[PDB]
Amino acid sequence: MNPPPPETSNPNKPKRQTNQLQYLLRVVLKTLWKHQFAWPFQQPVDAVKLNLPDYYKIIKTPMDMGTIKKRLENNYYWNAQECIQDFNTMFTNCYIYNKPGDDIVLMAEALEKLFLQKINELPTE
Ligand SMILES: COc1ccccc1S(=O)(=O)Nc1ccc2c3c(cc(N4CCN(C)CC4)nc13)C(=O)N2C
Repeated sequence: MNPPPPETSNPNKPKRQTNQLQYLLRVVLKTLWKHQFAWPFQQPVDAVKLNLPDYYKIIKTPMDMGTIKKRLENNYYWNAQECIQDFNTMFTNCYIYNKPGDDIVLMAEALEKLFLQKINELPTE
């Protein structure tokens, strides 16, 4: 069964638009989005559709690129490090729930290296 998806807007949370956050959306996210391995991560895990009834029994802080994309489109974040922590959560979630060598983990590991490649150098203020 599926918990509610993570929030993509929060009116009591202060918004911010930084050069780095614009970067994370326009180059980092949108390039990762197109990767041949991105598709499992473009939406919250649907534990019913994917027959992963134990996913949200194991994963207590779900995160996906679809959630990150909408948070970025809504200036949900205060700074880029907040966004980068969401990406890191998505990857570590995948490593927690699965085990080394699974196809999904091979996909996450590849995306993580592309992600770490692209955030090595961010714009400045
Ligand atoms: C088996 O399925 C897939 C395998 C590879 C790619 C895509 C699918 S998928 O699109 O069919 N399903 C999934 C989509 C998204 C996820 C998972 C994760 C683990 C996982 N499993 C690992 C194997 N195990 C026997 C079943 C559960 N499957 C999916 C997981 O961390 N994420 C975020």
